[PDB]
Amino acid sequence: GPANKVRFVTAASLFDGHDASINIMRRILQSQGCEVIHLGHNRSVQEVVTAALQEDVQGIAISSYQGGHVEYFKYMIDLLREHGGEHIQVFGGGGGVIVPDEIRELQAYGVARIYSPEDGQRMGLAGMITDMAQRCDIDLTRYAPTTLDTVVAGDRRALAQLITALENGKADPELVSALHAQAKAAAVPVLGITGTGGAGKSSLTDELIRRFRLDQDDALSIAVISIDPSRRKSGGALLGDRIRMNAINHPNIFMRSLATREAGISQALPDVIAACKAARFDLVIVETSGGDAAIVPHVDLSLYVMTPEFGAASQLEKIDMLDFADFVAINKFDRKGAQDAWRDVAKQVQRNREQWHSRAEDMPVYGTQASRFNDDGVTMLYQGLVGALGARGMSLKPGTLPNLEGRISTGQNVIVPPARSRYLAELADTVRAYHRRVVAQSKLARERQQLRAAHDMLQGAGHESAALETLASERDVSLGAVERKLLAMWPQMQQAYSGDEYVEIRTGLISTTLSGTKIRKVVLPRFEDEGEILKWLMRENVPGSFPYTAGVFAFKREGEDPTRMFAGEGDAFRTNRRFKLVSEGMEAKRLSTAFDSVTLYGEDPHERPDIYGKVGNSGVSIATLEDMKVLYDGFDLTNPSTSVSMTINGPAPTILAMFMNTAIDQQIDRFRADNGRDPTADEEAKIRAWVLQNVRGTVQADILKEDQGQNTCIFSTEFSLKVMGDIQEYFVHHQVRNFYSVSISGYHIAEAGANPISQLAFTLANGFTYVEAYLARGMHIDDFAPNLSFFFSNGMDPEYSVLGRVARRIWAVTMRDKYGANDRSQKLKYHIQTSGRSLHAQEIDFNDIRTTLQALIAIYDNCNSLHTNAYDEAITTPTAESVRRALAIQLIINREWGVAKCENPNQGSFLIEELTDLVEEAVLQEFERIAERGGVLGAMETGYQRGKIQEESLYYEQLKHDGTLPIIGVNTFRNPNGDPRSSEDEKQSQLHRLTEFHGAHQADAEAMLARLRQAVIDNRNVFAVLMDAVRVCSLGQITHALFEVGGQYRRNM
Ligand SMILES: CCCC(=O)SCCNC(=O)CCNC(=O)[C@H](O)C(C)(C)COP(=O)(O)OP(=O)(O)OC[C@H]1O[C@@H](n2cnc3c(N)ncnc32)[C@H](O)[C@@H]1OP(=O)(O)O
Repeated sequence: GPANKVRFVTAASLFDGHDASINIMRRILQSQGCEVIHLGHNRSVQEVVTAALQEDVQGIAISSYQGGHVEYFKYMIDLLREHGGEHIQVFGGGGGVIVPDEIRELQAYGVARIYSPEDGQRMGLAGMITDMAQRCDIDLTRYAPTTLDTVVAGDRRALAQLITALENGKADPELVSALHAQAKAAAVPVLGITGTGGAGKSSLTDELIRRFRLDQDDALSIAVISIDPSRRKSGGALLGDRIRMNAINHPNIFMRSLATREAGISQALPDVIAACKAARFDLVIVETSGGDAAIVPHVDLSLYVMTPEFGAASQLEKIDMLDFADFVAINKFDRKGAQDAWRDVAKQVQRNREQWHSRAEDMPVYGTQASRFNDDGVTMLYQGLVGALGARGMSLKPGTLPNLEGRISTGQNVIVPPARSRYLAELADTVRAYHRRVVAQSKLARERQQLRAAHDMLQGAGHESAALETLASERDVSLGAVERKLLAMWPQMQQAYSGDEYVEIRTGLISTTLSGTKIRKVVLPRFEDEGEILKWLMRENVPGSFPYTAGVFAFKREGEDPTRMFAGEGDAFRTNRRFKLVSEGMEAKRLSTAFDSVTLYGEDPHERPDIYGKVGNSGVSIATLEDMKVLYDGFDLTNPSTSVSMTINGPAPTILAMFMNTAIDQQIDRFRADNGRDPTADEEAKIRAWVLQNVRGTVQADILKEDQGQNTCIFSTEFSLKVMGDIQEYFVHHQVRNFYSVSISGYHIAEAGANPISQLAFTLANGFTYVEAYLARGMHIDDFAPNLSFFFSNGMDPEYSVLGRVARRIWAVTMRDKYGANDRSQKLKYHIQTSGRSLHAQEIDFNDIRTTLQALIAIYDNCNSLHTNAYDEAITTPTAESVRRALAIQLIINREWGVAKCENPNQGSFLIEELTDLVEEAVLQEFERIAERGGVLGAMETGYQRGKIQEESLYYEQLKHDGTLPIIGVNTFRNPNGDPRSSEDEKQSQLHRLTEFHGAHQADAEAMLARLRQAVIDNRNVFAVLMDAVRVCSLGQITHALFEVGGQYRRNM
């Protein structure tokens, strides 16, 4: 532990989701005795600086892995000098993105240190943190004011420094007494908010502060004192209440996180409060963790916060806080037994107050749900607090908020009903039951054949025993209806695949080799045993037949390969050229779009250094519908041989609306060109409706994965799911049957370290959650199931070879048995991308070897779409030459490779069938573990997924570093000889195209945006409005509109 109390503010830069490294740095800082105010990811400079200034820290640690770091730090250094924080030292992350010329530049600008990857290897990760902590080991109490004149005047930076003095007991004794004297005469209300651990203390507080801002039109000056007993023996702590605060980013709001001993509230808080009271605030809010009623004698009003899980009704007779609390908030009122929790608590408070002459429903016990946007429950609690604070001497304007009455929150958008909690377990039983039938029916089919076989052998010998036939006849009825038809069609099935054509229409079955050998596309088994035949027909039928283990289609398509390559760079014009380069000479126009971090967060490009640096870098910059049209110019989106994939999650409904309008306008253009006249009202509507049906493509939009470790979500999970459903409803209404609403991904999960079994199980579980959610909404299974794309990562692990086939069978069986859906719904279609986790910077030429083997098993196992990574993936975005080597891997396997001429080469293999069985079972067991945690959503409350992933990640690293798990070129066979974005004009282009778009729709802008908000308030279809909104509004405008009526995502520690 250092001399002074070293405080830090840590965060990831704006639009930066790579918050994996900064969460490691804040651990080492914490362990070395530093109080860390962690801000999480996606933090603007204006945010980080405001935090640093209010907390009054010695140092700031910022990680930047999305680029644009130079403009970012320059902004922060500038903004810190302007608002009295030049003594605060800014540090750069361990990102190897920043070249030496930029490190030297920024350090010369004002940045304390930027640690090069060279410094990482030399000093060590703990070494860099130790250096950074020692630099910030300075006393900040000397910068504190000596007169209250500054603080009382309204200076918040002076207040922040004054507190640093008061907290360290280095303030003048005469100054302190004069401070309390000022506070006593100030007469300002102090609300205390205490509660049990993990009850939503900060979440509810933030929402309550938001209530204050909305109700009083940001007229109130609120100071927030967060108290966390994390301060260990080393002196280090973690102050993570600020990360959950979204409504504090405003000049009238001030927040200070205090780290107190885990044993003993020190005599510092009543001073800190007095300081805020003297700073002429309107209201001081003080919150604590796990409830400790050591805050009661220091506040005017106390608020006990709890969850419905309090145990038996007798436990409430032990809680001292229920005897003092002026208000009680039962937060997370969406949980089970919340209703009974309310009556138990309300009765207990009535008993404690001995108010038998009152109604239990009148008690200050509120059922709140801070997680739900604009929750009336929270508002009801707020209405109560105001009346209490108002009577206790506080000036308040008449409220603008709906002054509704009641005590409990009025329900919520129930995603997965508690009755369907065990849905994953039910599916596990569904599959296992199918297998037990396979075993039983197989034995029946075997015996039936054995009897009639032995019966015929007796007639050839002479003596006959018809008693054998009596037993065989019993087997005929014992065998199921579908099982019997399977064996019946088997000889006929063999004749079909026997010929050279699959005879109406015909299809080639045989590809003749260079030697003259005939290679059958689909090779059928040669089993004599009818038990084996039935067993095979039920467990792994031919491609295109239930359970579609070897594929969902009969034969691989001649027109389109599974090839679909990831692209996206600079502005729409540049990517449009890269799209043509990849699909050069191919009838199969299969595009895969990647957006820049600015677009991925639903923002418009802007001059501000925060955003400007990010524009165009690492993905195409798409801000308006015009940009979208340029992106796919020339390409016929409605053409049957053209599918367009696009990677977007948060802003997915808006981007999809743009893509739809683009595809529609392409045909309106093609009509005005072919006829020379614009289509009439009836002609246009006929065209528009046709486009929606026949348009092919896929948008990712996996929201549940964004809270699984990616951390790139901008909207509240509940809101996104509502709009997600709005899209899926829209697809149904207009018969959009060629577009996939959500590409349920598991790639990001795998990159995080998850082994194949975990990746597959979680992804399927997530997919099943989306299914359960839509069913609870009221959609039919055959309406949304055929619109479900999947996304997996292929690594080197054995389980990857049988991943796709397992995913297909688990889906096909459950969809037919559990949900009773049609054939089109039982067919799981997925996209496989080779693993980037297996691609290393050490010996990059080896990566093509790994990417080949992964591509092979993907193609072997009849994947629906394949992306191949470049050999220099660990260093930069795929270059021009390097994207050809990636594309050649697919071309060589599909065209040159002989075994690939056969479309079911996996089938029959003893290894494949065993691995298929093993992996399938392992997934089912994982389904069960998640089910007994409340389903996927319930498990995410515990952070079960994120936890397991982080575990398996470290187990991989524990073996890779050790040498147990060999990696060629990395931990073995190391090389003796080998020791070791976006044009400025393009950024200006996007800015000009934006302001040009904005001026062109200035009249219809606000009108459309207001309509969009009202559609959320009136609980209408959001996507339906977006289909009109994107034609007069930009991405940023639409996103910001929804922020006001859908709320922003709240960060998790
Ligand atoms: C670090 C960041 C990494 C990332 O995020 S990368 C993610 C990017 N996303 C992707 O690469 C893939 C996107 N998803 C997709 O392309 C699709 O969802 C999918 C299902 C994988 C592929 O779709 P498509 O290739 O267009 O084909 P499809 O399965 O939708 O079906 C099209 C219709 O055409 C027909 N068809 C195509 N191939 C056939 C065949 N072999 N046999 C018989 N019929 C066939 C068929 O009619 C089918 O429609 P339907 O099955 O009758 O409803």
